[PDB]
Amino acid sequence: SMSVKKPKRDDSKDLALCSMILTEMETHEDAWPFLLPVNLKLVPGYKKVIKKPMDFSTIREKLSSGQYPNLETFALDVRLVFDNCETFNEDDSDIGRAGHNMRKYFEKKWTDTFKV
Repeated sequence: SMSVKKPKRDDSKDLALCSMILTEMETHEDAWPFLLPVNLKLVPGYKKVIKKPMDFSTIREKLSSGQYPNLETFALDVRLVFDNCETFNEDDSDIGRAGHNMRKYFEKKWTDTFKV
C-alpha cells in the first residue's frame, strides 16, 4: 500500500530474456503454424470463431516496439497463440499437435528462465 513497498524482482533484463525465448520459439521445427498471422480470408471460420488472433511475428512486433508493459503480458500473448490453436484444431492434427508441443516447450523455458 501507500509508502509500503514490497521488494520486487529485478526486471531489467526481462526484455532481452523474453526476446531470447521468442527466438527459440521461432526456430523450433514445429513453429511453422504460428510464425505468421492465420490468413483470415483463406481459412474459413477463423475470423468469426477466434476473437483475438495472435502469432509469433505479431508478438515479435509488439516486443520490438514496447507494447508489452511487463513479462506477464508477453506470456499472455504467447499462451493465446496456443489457446487459439487448441480452439480451432484437433489434438490429433499436425497443427494441433504442433501447438501442444510448442506450449510445453514454452512453459519449460518460462519456468527455467524466470521462476528462480
